[PDB]
Amino acid sequence: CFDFRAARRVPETHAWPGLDDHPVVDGGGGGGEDAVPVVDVGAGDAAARVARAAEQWGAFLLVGHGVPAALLSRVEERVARVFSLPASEKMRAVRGPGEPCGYGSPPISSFFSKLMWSEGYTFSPSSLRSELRRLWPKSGDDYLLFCDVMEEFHKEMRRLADELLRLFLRALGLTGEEVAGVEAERRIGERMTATVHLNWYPRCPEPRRALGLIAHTDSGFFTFVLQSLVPGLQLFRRGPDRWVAVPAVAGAFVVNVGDLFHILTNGRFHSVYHRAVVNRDRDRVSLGYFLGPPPDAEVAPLPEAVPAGRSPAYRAVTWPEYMAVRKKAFATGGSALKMVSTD
Ligand SMILES: C=C1C[C@]23C[C@H]1CC[C@H]2[C@@]12CCC[C@@](C)(C(=O)O1)[C@H]2[C@@H]3C(=O)O
Ligand SMILES: O=C(O)CCC(=O)C(=O)O
Repeated sequence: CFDFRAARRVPETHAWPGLDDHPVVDGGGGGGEDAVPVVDVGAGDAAARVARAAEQWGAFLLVGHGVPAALLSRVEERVARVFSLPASEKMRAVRGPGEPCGYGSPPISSFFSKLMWSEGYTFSPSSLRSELRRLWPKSGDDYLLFCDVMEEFHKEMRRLADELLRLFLRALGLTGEEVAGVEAERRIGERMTATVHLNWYPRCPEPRRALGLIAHTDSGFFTFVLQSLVPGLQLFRRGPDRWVAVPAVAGAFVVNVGDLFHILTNGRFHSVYHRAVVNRDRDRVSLGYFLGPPPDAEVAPLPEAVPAGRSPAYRAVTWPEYMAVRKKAFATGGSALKMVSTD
């Protein structure tokens, strides 16, 4: 389709009016009130740092996670490789209307009239080998290397995801022994599912006009973002309204808290609104690794998160139910969280 590589300007179909409505501030370590929080997952005070970041930002940089740097670099190379394929091959794996996986813009794109300056690809790690055969129907080197790197990455990330979930629950102020009780009763970590979305943001000749990824919250529990060392992720903060530019830090993931975790925590942990901007000089690739419940599980505020005497702030919803609420929210200009809230 549209050739991002050849465009010498951004055409009106790809031009967004609002983009500088709010100021952008630096979120590096010298950024003050707006330095993005960093959490070292192996530090003894990780739970406390996760608490503060989840409450005040809904996001944090994550270091010390143990995922080998050599593996992360191979992941980024494979991801770049998918998007350097010819258009004709990519379209062989197109994600058709309403389909969950394949090559194409993510589902938020269909709700907006202007088009994003990026490409995407969604797959589920649990059926990676079969899904990726749509892209490489005769298998071969690129296919086998891609599946090998993504399989190993999924094994490391699913473990990290279980470690982070335990930290998030501790960060509600529960002891390790109480968290074990929650996990034993609800099996949240045992049951959560992972989905991957790959993003390619090509260089853009008029960055003030184009938008890499439409501003949104993630719908699920929480997401790990792995990105090339080119900046572009921005996190919205209020009072006053502003975008915080997340720094590109070697060996960090960014964790974003999503809507269903806002529900799970009775509103305690913020679901972060975020977007990705393009840039003039460098392409960059990112991968989101999205955690959420299985399709049959109801998500409602945890009793341990609801203060004593108080009522739950949100109704119970399954993820498929909540996706329908999101779709309605996108069309009507509303907020899916408000729509399932008890007020
Ligand atoms: C598991 C997921 C999570 C999805 C839906 C599905 C696959 C792709 C994910 C994203 C990725 C990009 C933006 C978002 C808002 C989108 O449009 O697609 C995300 C969405 C969500 O957070 O709900
Ligand atoms: O590309 C980024 O840094 C944003 C990733 C993200 O927001 C997503 O893919 O949902």
